[PDB]
Amino acid sequence: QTITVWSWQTGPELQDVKQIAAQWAKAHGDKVIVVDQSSNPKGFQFYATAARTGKGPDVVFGMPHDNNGVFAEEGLMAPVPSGVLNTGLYAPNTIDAIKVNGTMYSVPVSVQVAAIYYNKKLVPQPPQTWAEFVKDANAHGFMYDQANLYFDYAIIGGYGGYVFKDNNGTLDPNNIGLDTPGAVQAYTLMRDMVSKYHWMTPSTNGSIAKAEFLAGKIGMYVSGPWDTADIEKAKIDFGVTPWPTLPNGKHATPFLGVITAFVNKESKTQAADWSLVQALTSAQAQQMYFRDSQQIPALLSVQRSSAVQSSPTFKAFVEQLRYAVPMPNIPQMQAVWQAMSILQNIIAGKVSPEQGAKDFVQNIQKGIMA
Ligand SMILES: OC[C@H]1O[C@H](O[C@H]2[C@H](O)[C@@H](O)[C@@H](O[C@H]3[C@H](O)[C@@H](O)[C@@H](O)O[C@@H]3CO)O[C@@H]2CO)[C@H](O)[C@@H](O)[C@@H]1O
Repeated sequence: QTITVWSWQTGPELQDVKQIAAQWAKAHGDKVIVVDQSSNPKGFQFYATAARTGKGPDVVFGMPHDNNGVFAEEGLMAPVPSGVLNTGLYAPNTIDAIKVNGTMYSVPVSVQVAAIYYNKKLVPQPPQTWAEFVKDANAHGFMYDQANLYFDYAIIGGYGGYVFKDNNGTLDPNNIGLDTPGAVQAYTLMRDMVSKYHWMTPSTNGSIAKAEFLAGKIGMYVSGPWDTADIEKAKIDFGVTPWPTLPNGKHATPFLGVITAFVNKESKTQAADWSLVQALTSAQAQQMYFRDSQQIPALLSVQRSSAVQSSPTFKAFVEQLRYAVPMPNIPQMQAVWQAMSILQNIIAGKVSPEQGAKDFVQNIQKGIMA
């Protein structure tokens, strides 16, 4: 009798999802319960853990697109019905992000590109070049989730590295670019931010950086709209700006992430499920999510709205979009996330950038047991 939605988005966006769900239930009669999985210890892949034993939700809301390759390969996702998605209403990369083996398996709700969040009280105007960045980082501090590939990939790609080679829109899982000479240069810079610039210590991570930023102790840190609520609560007069150009004069290449919503193949109420997904991902819903969290809408028409076009978050997004690399969504991407722990070793100076890079790729190539 009840439709269960698992949401990986929390805070104000979760409140909006609950509101929309309640309105939907009011018209349809079907009861709806929205569960917050954002802090679940098993992470995003918890959907697979649950669905593999037939204990998953009816609908999933707020799932980063890279995770869906696993879910789709295992047959845990209902293909999107014909006509539900109008590809012309999104940027090309946005729709490609929700396709697995050429089939659309989820609906785009938001698009994300990590950026530098800065404290205007400490840094009035944001740095754009590495030189300017060093000056501001030295003067007021800089920290981020340095050992997390999702964020530090911006540096890797900036030096020519890549995860899986993209050719003709298709990714080659065997052609990895995380150990190229360019990637090694990037890892060297990551280590340098600790050993040379002293902006961070080997223990610095995302949690610590966020805490320091909310306390007004550092002027810059790398984040996204998921922190909007907490930043405003801390009363930080924050700004958003693109990653600065790197020491090699090139632009950093942060990942492009697409937040998606989808239906469990095992759900007994597929038609109702897609109707609920439509309500949770409509232009109106996206307008709400933006107003309350600054999450950039996946729909181009909402991106072109006055509220979005005038925002600092969108300005940074549009400035980085051309350099953003969509996260791979093939199953092998999980092997990459699972082997990135070696980045910490490089940043701590326990292993050289060259050796660490080599082992990183070798570990990825071991793959994941089916
Ligand atoms: O680190 C490995 C991890 O990288 C990618 O995850 C990023 C998310 O795509 C991105 O949205 C953001 O996650 C935030 C949630 O969306 C938000 O609701 C709330 O829970 O805070 C999160 C920040 O901790 O950042 C993560 C990276 O930390 C990739 O999509 C994952 O599959 C992968 O495991």
